[PDB]
Amino acid sequence: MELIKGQALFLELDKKDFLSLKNNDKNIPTFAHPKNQEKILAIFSLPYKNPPQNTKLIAFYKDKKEEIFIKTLEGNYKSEKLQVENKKIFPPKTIQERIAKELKEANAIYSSYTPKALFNGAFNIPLNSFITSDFGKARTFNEKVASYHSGTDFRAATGTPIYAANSGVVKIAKDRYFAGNSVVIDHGFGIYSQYYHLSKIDVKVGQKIKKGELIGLSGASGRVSGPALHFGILAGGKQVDPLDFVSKFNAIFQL
Amino acid sequence: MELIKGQALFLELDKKDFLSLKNNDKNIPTFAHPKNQEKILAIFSLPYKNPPQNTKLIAFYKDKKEEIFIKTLEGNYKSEKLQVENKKIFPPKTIQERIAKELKEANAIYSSYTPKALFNGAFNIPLNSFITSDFGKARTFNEKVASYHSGTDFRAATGTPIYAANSGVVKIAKDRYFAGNSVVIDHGFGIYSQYYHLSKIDVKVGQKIKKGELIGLSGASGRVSGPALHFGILAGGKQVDPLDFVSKFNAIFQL
Ligand SMILES: CC(=O)N[C@@H](CCN(CC(=O)O)CC1CCCC1)C(=O)N[C@H](C)C(=O)NO
Ligand SMILES: [Zn+2]
Ligand SMILES: [Zn+2]
Repeated sequence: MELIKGQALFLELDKKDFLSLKNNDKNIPTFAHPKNQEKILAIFSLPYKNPPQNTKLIAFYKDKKEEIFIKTLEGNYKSEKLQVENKKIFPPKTIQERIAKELKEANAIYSSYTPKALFNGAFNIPLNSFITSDFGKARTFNEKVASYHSGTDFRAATGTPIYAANSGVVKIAKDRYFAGNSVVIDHGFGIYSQYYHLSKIDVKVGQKIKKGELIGLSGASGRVSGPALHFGILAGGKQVDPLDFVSKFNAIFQL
Repeated sequence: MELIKGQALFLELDKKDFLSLKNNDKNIPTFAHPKNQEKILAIFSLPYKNPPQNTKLIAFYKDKKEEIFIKTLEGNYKSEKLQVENKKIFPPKTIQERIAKELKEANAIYSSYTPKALFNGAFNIPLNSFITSDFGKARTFNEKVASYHSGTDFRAATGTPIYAANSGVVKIAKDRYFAGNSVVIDHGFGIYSQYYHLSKIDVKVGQKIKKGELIGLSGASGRVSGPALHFGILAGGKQVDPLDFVSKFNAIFQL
């Protein structure tokens, strides 16, 4: 198989006699196929930065091993150079401390795996406008990816209502240094939707949210150049192409 | 405060001048807050069956009492009314003796309270699969709750490796009537994890186990309808929603 970096892929495996699915030592979780009682699914994602050329995954059964080979692909992401870089411009300590705490908090959440579906059907798009900045916009240096765009931005004037893309549990609902007013929902199975740069948060941590419920209002808060809604999906442990993911997910799960 | 039956809640209290926290007559133990040195914690659990509508706790300090009110919610559990062709006759006499003796042994263990932490940070789920039968699915013969599912079952084919959810000391590691092959671990502070219906046990009573370590193999043993791993948590003296509890626990104790 093949896969563009920063994308997720839904793997299908036989349910019967299945023990585990592994990428080296790291285990990869499995969930039931919705339309086929004899199958299970697993999500595999390639990081945007520094992917391997190739992945070999092993599905272990009672009676056999099934190898799965996945070649990384570069894709057609847009990319610009940078002309200066090295141990430069950090913030004040209590601000580094803020940056550090929030990273830790976020990583704890994205590491967590809720082993049931908190979603309800297909993902919807969080609002009905148009993309102004695509997933995977890179910035490069030493021919390496210095940074990339880890979600997709939708055009939004300040104050535009923003609806949960699917059902779930709110894990984050506060102001953060980079993302600004942030909401993050757990949908189950390590799948997380992200809504950043809001002007107003209308949910709180722990709250169960349904698909199409209002989570807040768009803004320009946090590290961003203007008002816009930033939409992200983390799955299989990584940030991946949100519209690509949604499209893959809904292929399997649409009710 | 509000709490759903069959859930645990972490109460935070001022450390200094604290003498005692009580629910009527019974004392509720307390342990240190892991981050904030000025605070202590307690765990309060409502039973699933026959909770009171309301609970009032007093925290006694040197110079004041402090009331904590907790109102029981019914929550949203699944529930199938029970046909009664006759809720009448029992199983044999040395078998009833088996049942009674094992119940007596388990209560001894669950009544204990080890006053220090045996865990090591956050809990993991004991394996990377999906839920096939949730906690709190009840069977309601007429108007009372006859029985309910006291843990959560994960899809597992017979032979699936099962890992300790946190570090601890093994208290039970043997075949019991209803649970089948059973491992139960003391994590400290009266928190116990449960692993039932196993096909093979790989630990001994009294053994020190580390989080992520192999405890045994999944199975179909005991009172269960097919292969599966059943995962439970006891805390505050009652069986509580184990994914909810894990999530609450990790929020405080994650390293
Ligand atoms: C990668 C990512 O998801 N970036 C986000 C927030 C940052 N944070 C992620 C999280 O905490 O979930 C991680 C930080 C990395 C180093 C320290 C913490 C963001 O605001 N992206 C750009 C600017 C944007 O949104 N353009 O529109
Ligand atoms: Zn963006
Ligand atoms: Zn069970």
